[PDB]
Amino acid sequence: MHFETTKDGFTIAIGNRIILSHSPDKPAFFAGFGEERMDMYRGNFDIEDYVIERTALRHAEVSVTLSSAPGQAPRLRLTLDGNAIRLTALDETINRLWLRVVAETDEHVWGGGEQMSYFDMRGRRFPLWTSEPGVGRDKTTEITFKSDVSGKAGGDYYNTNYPQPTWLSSRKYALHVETSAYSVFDFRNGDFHEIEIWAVPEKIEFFAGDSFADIVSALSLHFGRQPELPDWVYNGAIIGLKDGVNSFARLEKIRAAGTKVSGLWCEDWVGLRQTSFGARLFWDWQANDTRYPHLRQKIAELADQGIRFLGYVNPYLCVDGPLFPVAESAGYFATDVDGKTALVDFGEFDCGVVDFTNPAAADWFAAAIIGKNMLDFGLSGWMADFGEYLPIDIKLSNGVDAKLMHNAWPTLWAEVNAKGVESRGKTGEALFFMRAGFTGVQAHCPLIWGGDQSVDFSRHDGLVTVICGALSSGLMGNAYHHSDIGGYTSLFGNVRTAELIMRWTEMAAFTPVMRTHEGNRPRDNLQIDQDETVLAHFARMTAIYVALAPYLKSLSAEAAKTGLPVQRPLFLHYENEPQTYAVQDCYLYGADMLVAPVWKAGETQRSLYLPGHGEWVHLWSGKRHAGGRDITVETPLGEPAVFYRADSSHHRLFEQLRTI
Ligand SMILES: O=S(=O)(O)C[C@H]1CNC[C@@H](O)[C@@H]1O
Ligand SMILES: [K+]
Repeated sequence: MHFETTKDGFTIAIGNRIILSHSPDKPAFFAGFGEERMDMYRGNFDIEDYVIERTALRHAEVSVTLSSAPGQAPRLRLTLDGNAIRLTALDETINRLWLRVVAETDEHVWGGGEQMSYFDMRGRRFPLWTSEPGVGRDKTTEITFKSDVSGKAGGDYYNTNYPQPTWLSSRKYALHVETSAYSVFDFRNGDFHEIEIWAVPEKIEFFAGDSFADIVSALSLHFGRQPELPDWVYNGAIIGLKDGVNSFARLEKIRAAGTKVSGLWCEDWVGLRQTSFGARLFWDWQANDTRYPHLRQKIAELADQGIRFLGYVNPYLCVDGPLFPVAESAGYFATDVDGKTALVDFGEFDCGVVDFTNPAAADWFAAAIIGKNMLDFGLSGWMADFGEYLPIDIKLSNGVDAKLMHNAWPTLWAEVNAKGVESRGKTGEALFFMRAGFTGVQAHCPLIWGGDQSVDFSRHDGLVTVICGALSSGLMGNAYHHSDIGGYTSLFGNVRTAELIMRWTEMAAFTPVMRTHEGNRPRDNLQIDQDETVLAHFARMTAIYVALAPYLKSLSAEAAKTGLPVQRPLFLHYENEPQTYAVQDCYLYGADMLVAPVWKAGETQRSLYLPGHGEWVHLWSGKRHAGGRDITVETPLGEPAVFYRADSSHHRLFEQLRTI
């Protein structure tokens, strides 16, 4: 950065780009004090602040100290240090800070973690607090209304399992706030962005470069990159079943249709806790002999067939399981204000929270559960779930306020998984996937999944939200994203259709990982093995995925070398084309393919903007289309709107896909 004096105050810039501007009349910082309410109900948060003070820091003295007015005691010190602005609270009573960053009227801003509704965040406000993302997520839909009424569970456009206080600006810089406190990105004003933080962050860090790609590279180096995808993934789809021993018979039927399979993922490897409300799992992280009486043998048999086995784990322990008394005896649970084990309500059962701030507890979970019970048992991967349910009234062994540990949790959890994996020498071979995140998850977690979508084509909780989650999380340095094929949440009569499964499968073939899921109510929802048309369509798309493996491998190698995500926004490679900047329902699958998933029912065609000044080749027909215009193509089931660059080095490969 470059600091510079002006008539009335100062500016801070990154090269050509003014970032902060301060004068008494147009101050950069405001400081104050609030009393928040943050009530948790089954991982949903009802958050409302009561602001008692918000006071402009109008007087700057030059390292810069800031006070409310001349002759008042300084409240904030700002120190420029390389690409960082370091902040020190001089008034210990501040628990609210607002920072204005200079903005241009037509500027776009992206990132914010994994955003599910809006990719370009301009014009709206985005609180950053990990939680349940919501069912429906749109106060105008009946699903959302019903979820709010029954369980405070509808959420809204800004809720996410993985927030992050980082943005990329169309002005060619990125900004990162180093804090785990609650924060908000307010992009509602034309002339400035405003950051609200419920703390004085240690620093704000900046990244700039001459391309957006270069900035994403630099961000990915800052947060940490992922290993390349393991070879075994490229064998096909990961088939999600939760049907006990019957899972194997159903897998055989799936394989008999020609489906290419890399793995069998059985989240019920620990037992099902079937309830009147849903087919839940038994949260005790060891193989269940009642549900899978020969599981060790079955894993070995599948391995001989070239199919891996994957499970399920989360960082909580159910009160009625055998691991709970072990963890409690050792003092490894978060505690309540009286020093007893704090129990969290997950609906049909209560759990303890393994306290990862206690190094012994974190080591125990990595060694006993990830190491012995999972990896040594023969798992090649798993869903590494949750991370969002830390309540703010719980006590942690490190003595740090739960208001600050809440957002840190997903990263601590990712690190426990990564340490277990590394302890067995399996980094880059074991594949675990997380839905929750925060700053730093990038370094530990090798694969994101989009969490729970409704089983529908809705705008704010259906298929299309996955694309937004992939694009946003990709710019934040998570190179690999995928989703549950066919979505997850079935409530209030909302159930899958054949069409939904097929469209979702079409997208998933052009992402790093194809994975199915029977969902929360398996017997109420269509599954890939239960309709012959769906199953044949699925098998065909898995053959397309396998044929594409050499190209996906090259993208994984690129991700390791340069940090660029596999699924990229159009603007990353077409910077001079304004119409690419807000597009969030299409992506570049590497530089050489363009994917425009169908995300509504009953569509026989798809319209999209084709970028560039060359030619794109339609994957299924071989017909050529000129870049630089809107086009419409036929998209019958099995033929998603996918194109490849005419000049691609992988053209011989892409030509073959037409034939399969
Ligand atoms: O029903 S359970 O809560 O036990 C398991 C679910 C948890 N969230 C993610 C889903 O994919 C799981 O099926
Ligand atoms: K959701």
